[PDB]
Amino acid sequence: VPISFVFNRFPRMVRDLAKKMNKEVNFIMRGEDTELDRTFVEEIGEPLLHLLRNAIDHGIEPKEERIAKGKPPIGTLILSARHEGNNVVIEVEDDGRGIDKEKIIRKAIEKGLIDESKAATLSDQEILNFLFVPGFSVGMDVVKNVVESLNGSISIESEKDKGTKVTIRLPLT
Amino acid sequence: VPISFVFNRFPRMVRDLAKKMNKEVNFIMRGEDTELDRTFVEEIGEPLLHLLRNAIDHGIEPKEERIAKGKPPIGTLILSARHEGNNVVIEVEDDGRGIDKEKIIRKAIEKGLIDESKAATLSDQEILNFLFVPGFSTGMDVVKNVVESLNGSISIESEKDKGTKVTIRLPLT
Ligand SMILES: Cn1cnc2c(N)ncnc21
Ligand SMILES: Cn1cnc2c(N)ncnc21
Repeated sequence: VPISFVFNRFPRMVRDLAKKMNKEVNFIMRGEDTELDRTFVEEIGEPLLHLLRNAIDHGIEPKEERIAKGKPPIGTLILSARHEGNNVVIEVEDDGRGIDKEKIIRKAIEKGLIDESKAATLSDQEILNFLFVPGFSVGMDVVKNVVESLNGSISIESEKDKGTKVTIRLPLT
Repeated sequence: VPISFVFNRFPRMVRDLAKKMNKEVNFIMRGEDTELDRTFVEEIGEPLLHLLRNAIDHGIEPKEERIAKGKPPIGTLILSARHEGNNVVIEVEDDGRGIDKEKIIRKAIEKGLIDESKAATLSDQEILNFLFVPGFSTGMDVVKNVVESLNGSISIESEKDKGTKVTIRLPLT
């Protein structure tokens, strides 16, 4: 199945959400012809939608806040799919405000998931992965559960004020 | 004190192990003057020695084998320390045969820790993190327990035929 059967529904939904939330978003899709098992195509839509919503809502900042930060007033949201060996890699990237990793550590300490003493040397991926913990902050836990149900993997990378990339790796078949 | 109180013991240890294991090793130390708290100094030696042993035994290939692979004939082992912010970062890097990630997956499947379907989409760090599972070689768990007792973090990067870099990050408090 080409993944375009899902991707093609997104531009309108993104531009709807952006206008509702008062943001200017250049939405770019790449690799929409990428083919994989239709089971994957069918199930990956709802998780992807959540990731695109996350990016527009929590990631891209309103135009007035972009310009106050000296960023381009228009935000960029990229959804891509590509073959990597016999896997498919789907990426959702924004140039928004990024994930505050210090906030994640503070909340992890607050909720008793970790000791303050350990936090000073925690890895970035270890920190970002708290986002998949169900209480923490469909949610991101459910996105991870769907991916893992498909024998896939998910990762997050982010940098404050620069933006966020979520990568999903699925088997072809 | 300067980490040299630890590092100064290692050229002897490395040359003893290289001689015993019939291996030629170009051993380089950098950052020996990097200072940190006495607690760290007296606890960090044992983990480092384990990582140097690992590099000389399982990493660096015999000279004849390096020549046959078209590598620089003598293997290089670099132990370094530096300040990063309020942290100290210690690296142990070899240009040896690297960790076979396919072998890690085969072992993890054998041990029932993952099925074939989910292994196809593991990232490199997910694969290498099997090494820190207690009893996985039946090793790195022991290094990680000491580092985490010091509130530190450890990470591994490795590629086949290229070599291995183990990094340890310590709070310095
Ligand atoms: C919590 N959160 C989840 N996704 C994001 C994002 N894309 N940008 C900023 N914050 C986010
Ligand atoms: C399992 N294993 C642990 N450390 C190493 C190393 N440095 N090179 C090759 N194999 C290794």
